[PDB]
Amino acid sequence: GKVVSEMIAWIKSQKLIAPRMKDAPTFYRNLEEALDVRRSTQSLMTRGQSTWKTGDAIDFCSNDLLSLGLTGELRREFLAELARHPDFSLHSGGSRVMGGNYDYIEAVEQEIADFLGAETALMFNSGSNGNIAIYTAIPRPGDAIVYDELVHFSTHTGMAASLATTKVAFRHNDLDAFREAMSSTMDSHPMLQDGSRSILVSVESVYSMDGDVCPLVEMLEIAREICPKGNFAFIADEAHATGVVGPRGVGLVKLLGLENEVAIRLNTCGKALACTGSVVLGNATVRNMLLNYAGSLVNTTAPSFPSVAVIRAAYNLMRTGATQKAQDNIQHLVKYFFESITSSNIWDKATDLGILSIPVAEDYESLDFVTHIVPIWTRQKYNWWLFFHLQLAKIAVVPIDYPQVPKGKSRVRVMIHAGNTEEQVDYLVATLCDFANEMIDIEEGIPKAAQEIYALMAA
Amino acid sequence: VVSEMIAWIKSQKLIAPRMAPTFYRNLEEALDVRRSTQSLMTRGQSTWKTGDAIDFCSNDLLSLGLTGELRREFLAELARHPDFSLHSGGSRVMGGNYDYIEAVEQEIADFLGAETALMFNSGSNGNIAIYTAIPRPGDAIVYDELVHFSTHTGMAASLATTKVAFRHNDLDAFREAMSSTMDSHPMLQDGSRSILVSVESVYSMDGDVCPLVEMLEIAREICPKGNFAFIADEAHATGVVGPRGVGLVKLLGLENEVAIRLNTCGKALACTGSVVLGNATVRNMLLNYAGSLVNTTAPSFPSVAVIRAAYNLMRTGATQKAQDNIQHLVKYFFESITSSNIWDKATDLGILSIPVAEDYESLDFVTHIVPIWTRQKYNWWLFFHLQLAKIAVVPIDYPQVPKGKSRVRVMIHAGNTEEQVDYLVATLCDFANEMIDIEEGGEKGKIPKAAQEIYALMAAH
Ligand SMILES: C=C/C(=N\C=C1\C(COP(=O)(O)O)=CNC(C)=C1O)C(=O)O
Ligand SMILES: C=C/C(=N\C=C1\C(COP(=O)(O)O)=CNC(C)=C1O)C(=O)O
Repeated sequence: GKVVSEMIAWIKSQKLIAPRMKDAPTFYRNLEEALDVRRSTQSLMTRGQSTWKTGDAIDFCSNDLLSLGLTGELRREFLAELARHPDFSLHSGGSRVMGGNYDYIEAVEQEIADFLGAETALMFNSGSNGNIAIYTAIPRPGDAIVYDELVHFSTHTGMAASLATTKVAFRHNDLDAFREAMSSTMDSHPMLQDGSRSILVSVESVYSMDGDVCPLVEMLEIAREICPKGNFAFIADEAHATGVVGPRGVGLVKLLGLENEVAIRLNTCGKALACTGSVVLGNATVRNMLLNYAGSLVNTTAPSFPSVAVIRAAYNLMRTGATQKAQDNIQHLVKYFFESITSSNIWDKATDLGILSIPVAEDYESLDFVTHIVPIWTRQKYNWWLFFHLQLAKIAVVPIDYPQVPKGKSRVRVMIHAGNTEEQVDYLVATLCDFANEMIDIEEGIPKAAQEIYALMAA
Repeated sequence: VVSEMIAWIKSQKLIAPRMAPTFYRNLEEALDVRRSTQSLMTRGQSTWKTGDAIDFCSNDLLSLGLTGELRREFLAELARHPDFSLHSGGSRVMGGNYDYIEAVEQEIADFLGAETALMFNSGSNGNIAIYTAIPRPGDAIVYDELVHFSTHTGMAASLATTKVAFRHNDLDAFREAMSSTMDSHPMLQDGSRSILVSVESVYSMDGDVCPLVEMLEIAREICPKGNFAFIADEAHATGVVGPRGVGLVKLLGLENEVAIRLNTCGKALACTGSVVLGNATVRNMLLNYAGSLVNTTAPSFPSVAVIRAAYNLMRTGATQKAQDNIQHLVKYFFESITSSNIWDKATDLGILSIPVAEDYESLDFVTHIVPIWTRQKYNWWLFFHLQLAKIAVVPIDYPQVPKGKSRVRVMIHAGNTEEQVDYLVATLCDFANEMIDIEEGGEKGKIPKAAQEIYALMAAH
């Protein structure tokens, strides 16, 4: 219904356009050629995945992790906050370092810093812009940056525009690769050996595409061994930790008691906190560096009063414990899914033959917590078939494919939210087991859902 | 005013003497570079917000923030959507699209005469998306040297390997850049790649206006095959320029001649955000190739509702009186200052320079941006003089502008008054006479009175 119409519109958007542009102006011809590159791999994006918003599919795909958007709970606190300031000055006035600073945003920043165990907080209009500010303003000429290969797009962008001339990736979440990257970097830079410059380590506390967790404590001990003079600093992107991990949602750094061991933290508002924005946490030196050397921040308008107030409302709900039941339900639902799927009659065979692969589901019991992110893998030649199967079963997931990941690394990403139900998880597990069975049957002799999409294409 | 100045003074005191782990020591060393030129930024210029100084400083050009007019429409908009879904859901191309934001985009496009619109959280992000998604390999970009920081950043991250600046607002320089770029690229000569031209409608730190009609004629001359596209950054034009605030492009009837336009919400529209305007091909290019957009959360409902409210105020004519009042007040300032007894002498000697005030009468309209120059060695003294007179302005210095090109930026707002302009004119004339007097007295160590007070407070703390 809505699923089929969203899917027909998607199919039509992949039809090549350059053959109809032969007499158009050069400028538009060449843009439609560039769009045709993405169309030619059925990867052109247009209107996204929205069947869940109309209730026509289960939401196993959105970033509304605590369901604070879905329930209106954030909206009600946001409106309460605006009602406590009936004469509020909506407009900031300009740049945060020119006409745009004001008492309310500084007070809200300090509330958040205090709740999260940091000396200061600086507000941005997104997590992406916070990472841009960090890696353009913080690294010094002669510094080196050592980063997990799977840091966010905005970190890669920020590092590429950085003053630091040494940037080293290491294999994702691999402690031996981290040690080798640190060792090799320290040993090849005289200014790092003598301690006149620093190694900046960039990690995510929870990884957007894989759902695993940064071994922060272990990486800190390694950093101290390779850098006896202490000339290093960690930067932790907690986009997918805040609200989900730790008591009252303080995130992974505070949960591990590392708030004084991590120089820079980024906590964003676009996922569990159900709005937009972010704060960068650090001491006054870090904050003043951002205000003076992050060109991106200097040259943009400071947040309006409503944008600050909605962030305060999110933190209000967290700080007062109003989110703890939802945060706990994520844990329950995710483990509920792990137990159900790994207990299915087909789980062993499908994992053996490579038909299904859910790495976060392996050894989840040896974890102090699970995360809301469940990437699900099949054979690379089956990935669209898996998505089509879930889609036609009215389960909304996000397909992950080139250009978001390399060709041949495609998957689907299931997001488990606080407002999901055990019945929905039951339906997800059954639906997954159907797909696994259909493929096991085919290999021992096109799946039905793909047949259906391919029929729509032929139409 | 004094508390702001004291805090500013202390912030310039060198910290590295006390510095400490390597990481923090090197940071405060970098901060000390700014402190040593008394140019560290911290809390900005805010004395006007509490009424302790006149606002000749802020970007609240139509006074929609000051009057509460935007706030009231924004809250009425929210009340008309009592069950609104606050959270977008994710990225605009994944979980974060929804009907309300698509409808508000199209309403803004229709108001501005464009085919389609795409919403961003800022004008900066809009420019980042444009220059990272739109230029193709083999294209050239020809840009005014004074485009915005975000445009410089985006162009550096561009796939275009030819990028050519031209001298600010200079039609001869533009023609030279276009013709030399055409003359050296065979694929521009044969029409198979494009020249992208990047300008601002109204220039943030200079207040002059792009001669857009004249640039389009030159482009058509140099590119007879039509293989060019204009990109107009209208940050300082929406709300202030054109009938009902539609901006410069629409004022000139060039909606179909300028392929890409940026209209931002952080100035006259008194909030935050932007839209990029163009046809569906342009919009699809941003959605697919601007990684900054693909990898960020789509706007919340209130962020879209406050922008809708600002455009609804404009489209219902509720900003036209304020827009006309800016024009009156700026022209009133120009007539007053250029009528001052000391004007001719101060401008001849270079004690005062206000280029936008010369030949203002021959303009079809004026802008709110009034950059005021003195001698470079007096610019902080000028700011001190205004600040102590309880007049708030923004002091502009490197890195915002090149070394040796510092100035102060007055912004005129609909909410200002002729009496406030009178006091500004008088304060500027006092400053001019005092500095003329010092220069003629032959005592090279003599400090003006405002700067004396600042130096006294520095001596204390
Ligand atoms: C675009 C949504 C999204 N990813 C966003 C992240 C950001 C950007 O934050 P925002 O600009 O949206 O505020 C910074 N770091 C990390 C680790 C992220 O996952 C997702 O669907 O996972
Ligand atoms: C933020 C301060 C400000 N200038 C902002 C401009 C931007 C960025 O817009 P935002 O990111 O703030 O939305 C793009 N283009 C132009 C021409 C601008 O003047 C000013 O005080 O001049």
